[PDB]
Amino acid sequence: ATSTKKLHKEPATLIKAIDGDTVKLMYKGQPMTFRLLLVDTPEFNEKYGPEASAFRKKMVENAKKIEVEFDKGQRTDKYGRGLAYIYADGKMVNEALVRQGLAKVAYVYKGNNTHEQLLRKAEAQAKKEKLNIWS
Amino acid sequence: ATSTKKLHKEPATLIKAIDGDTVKLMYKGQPMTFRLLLVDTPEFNEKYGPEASAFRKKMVENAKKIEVEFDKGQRTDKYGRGLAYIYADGKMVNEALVRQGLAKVAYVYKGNNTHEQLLRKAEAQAKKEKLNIWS
Ligand SMILES: Cc1cn([C@H]2C[C@H](OP(=O)(O)O)[C@@H](COP(=O)(O)O)O2)c(=O)[nH]c1=O
Ligand SMILES: Cc1cn([C@H]2C[C@H](OP(=O)(O)O)[C@@H](COP(=O)(O)O)O2)c(=O)[nH]c1=O
Repeated sequence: ATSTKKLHKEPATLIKAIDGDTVKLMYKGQPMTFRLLLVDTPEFNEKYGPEASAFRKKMVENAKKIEVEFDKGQRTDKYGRGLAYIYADGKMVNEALVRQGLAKVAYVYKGNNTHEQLLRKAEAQAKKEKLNIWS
Repeated sequence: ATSTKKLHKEPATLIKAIDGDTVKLMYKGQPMTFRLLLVDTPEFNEKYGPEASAFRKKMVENAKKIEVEFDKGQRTDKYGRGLAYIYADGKMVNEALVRQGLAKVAYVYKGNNTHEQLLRKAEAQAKKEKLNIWS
């Protein structure tokens, strides 16, 4: 159609999927974006990115109980994301992503590194097993 | 497990699923939430809710080409949602929901009702076939 007297169709596309280490939840009555402490997944458009997103999604959305755990240091990054460890039925999403070789340990800063050694242990095991990013 | 001097876990929940007649898209370079003109699906937690949402998601997310089409009146509602007809490979999502008895024709206001007669014809057939909402 071209008539200026009628309606006009315009293109649209799908919004890009969220990366695996960004976790959006309902917290204290408000939607909130968390960035997982101590980890770095590939972005969705790079190799293992879709796998990291799908793994986080599966863990979080299948959970009976989700919890949020801030560390001792800064609570929010400069982008206004909550900096947390996130748990699904008692299993830490941050640790699981690293154990699966879907994220590397990263962003290890003073005061916000309580679970550092637990995560490095997961990474060493993922690497020993040549999983995903380590393959 | 008990020390109050270390970290604390807090509860969080999933953000509730979007209803079938809300659609989020990338449009002219930005994310935008649309509300489908002329239709009303059940909410996700009511009967046929999940079906309406799955039907829309399948239609939109499998499309080769998605289009949006504003009417002549109000472009956004009071919630900031774009009021549009949405097309998936040339088939209108608004019309299709109604045709399958997953939405009723509603919110029909003079000036934003270009496709009224189309949608009411779809509803009559859905009702005739006793489909879904009409069963
Ligand atoms: C995980 C984490 C990220 N960030 C910041 C560092 C990067 O911002 P800058 O690029 O401006 O330096 C960004 C990486 O997160 P993403 O991997 O989500 O993009 O988030 C922190 O500041 N603290 C943290 O604990
Ligand atoms: C479809 C549509 C809805 N709306 C408003 C009417 C309802 O708001 P109010 O109840 O506050 O009056 C609401 C229904 O949308 P939902 O079915 O998504 O909830 O959106 C419009 O204003 N114009 C429209 O064309």
